[PDB]
Amino acid sequence: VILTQLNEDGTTSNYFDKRKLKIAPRSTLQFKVGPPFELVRDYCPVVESHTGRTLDLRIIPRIDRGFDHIDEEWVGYKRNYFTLVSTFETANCDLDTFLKSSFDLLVGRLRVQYFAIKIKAKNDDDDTEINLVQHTAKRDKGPQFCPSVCPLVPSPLPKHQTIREASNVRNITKMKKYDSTFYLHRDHVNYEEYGVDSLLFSYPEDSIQKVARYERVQFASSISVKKPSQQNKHFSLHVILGAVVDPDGIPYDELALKNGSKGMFVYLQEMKTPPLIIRGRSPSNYASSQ
DNA sequence: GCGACACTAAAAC
DNA sequence: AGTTTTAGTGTCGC
Repeated sequence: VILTQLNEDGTTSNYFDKRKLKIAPRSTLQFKVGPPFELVRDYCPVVESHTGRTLDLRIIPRIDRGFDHIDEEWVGYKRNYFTLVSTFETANCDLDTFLKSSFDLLVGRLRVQYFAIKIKAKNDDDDTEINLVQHTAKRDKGPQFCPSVCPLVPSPLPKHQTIREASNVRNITKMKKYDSTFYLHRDHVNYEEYGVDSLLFSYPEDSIQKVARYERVQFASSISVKKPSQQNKHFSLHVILGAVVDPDGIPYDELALKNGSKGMFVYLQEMKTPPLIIRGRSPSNYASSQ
């Protein structure tokens, strides 16, 4: 009824079928590691502005809620939240050095203002994009919003347990405990150590995330989860690492920039999940029907 | 089969 | 030790 896998940090992922077993909403059994991500491709090379050295990049993503491994399928529920977290790493550059340096895209060099992640959902069979929505903890008593582009600096990905523990923190003392894991406060560095041109000082805000945390995410309520044949549709979640550049022949999305102008989120790397099944609102998807 | 509202159980404090 | 918060899902009404 419950199938258990040991996670990397010694927590468990407990996979169960909600058609057969109902578990409380806030049970720790709702937290579990989702499908592993795979490389789609690498896109634009990035080089350090004097040495010319190519920056090695790797997305480090994980799903921490919302998906169960059931009968060799990865299964989510339309009505329920998923969590997708990601960092990136630069294998050949330590953070402290990285932040003082400057980087160009090799396309013909465009200067990188900052690095960022975005997520997308797709129909895995035809590449059609599927809208995602997020809520705040207040859910219907707060706003709905689409996942945003998240400026980030390189960081190790927190353990599954850490994401769990930080999921609903409001208490100031506990927030302080996790602050260094999730944020870099640029306003607290010694500005004299940095050149005007440094990467750190072209990030758009002083509070810079170390981890992209997309919590309380759902597929848009309009999604059709079955094909006309009544076979399940296959979806996939995508994580894209980009460099944001000033717009003034390679894959990119336009971005609403800080100064107001029409920025450019130039793709660097993309990963995706294997195929995902999503169960809809049908009563037959819930143990209550049995 | 959707948005809204309701109920409820364990986490958070 | 009690009260509030959060989120899976049951239900209503178009």
